[PDB]
Amino acid sequence: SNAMKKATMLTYLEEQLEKHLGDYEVGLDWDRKNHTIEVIVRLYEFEDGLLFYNPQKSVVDDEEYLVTIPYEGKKGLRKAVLDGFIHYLKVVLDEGQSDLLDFLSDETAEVFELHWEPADFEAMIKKVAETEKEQWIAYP
Amino acid sequence: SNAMKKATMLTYLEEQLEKHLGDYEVGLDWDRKNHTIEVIVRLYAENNEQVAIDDVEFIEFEDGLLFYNPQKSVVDDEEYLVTIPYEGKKGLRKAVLDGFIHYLKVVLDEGQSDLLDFLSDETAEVFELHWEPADFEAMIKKVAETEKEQWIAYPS
Ligand SMILES: [Zn+2]
Repeated sequence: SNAMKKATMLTYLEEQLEKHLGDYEVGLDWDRKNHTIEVIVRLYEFEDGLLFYNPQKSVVDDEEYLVTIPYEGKKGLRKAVLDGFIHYLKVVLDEGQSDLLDFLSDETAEVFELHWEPADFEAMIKKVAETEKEQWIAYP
Repeated sequence: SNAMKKATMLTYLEEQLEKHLGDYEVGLDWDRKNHTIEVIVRLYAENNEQVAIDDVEFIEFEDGLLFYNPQKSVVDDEEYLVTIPYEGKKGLRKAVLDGFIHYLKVVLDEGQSDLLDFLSDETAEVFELHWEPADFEAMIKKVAETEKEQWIAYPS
């Protein structure tokens, strides 16, 4: 009934993360002091983060995360990218699980990590940016 | 034959560095793989009171300022003094490259001052270099009113 929001990358991610990936312990951390938004994710235990930063104010060590992604401060990011993200993400998680199991039984396996290919991800941004015109989700 | 080329960040920096900061110990590292250009910087000072510092007669302080492609480079912001993003091939507006040069000089001037003060002011706890974005921005603004926008691309 009474549902009305301000459309930020935050709320948008929220919604899209429950409407496309509600099966997972995918969480969100907003470090507003360091203008960053982490997508804490847990697979069942394995935990990695994905980061959104403003290169003009955020401090970051790319290595602590699977991906780092810059947004344009105030403007935020393109919907056609936040989409390509939440989709390519499922790709990486679903593909992540089928290989996470192959780590518990395949004694031939050595280390388990997640694979985020930028190339395939860029392709995802195209895949989605082919349905709607420019839309920009702002940052809080 | 001979060709003529519009400046790129690497050449432009190298050029400006020698032109405006010859008196200082400044180097460049082009990490081609990581799509990154680092400006290395060294201050020296004579140690008299044989003041006891951590880790290590003539002290040396080194630091670095990094240019990176946010779409390409992998970077630990915390390894450098500043971490300046550029726009893939587009590069950076000249005014930014220029504001950088002129602010960097300020930073090293004040740096060398603070260093000498470090070794003689028994009250000084720590010495480092200070990069105030607001002062950087102001430098850029100050140049951006001198001349007309012009971009300086990234090497190929
Ligand atoms: Zn960074």
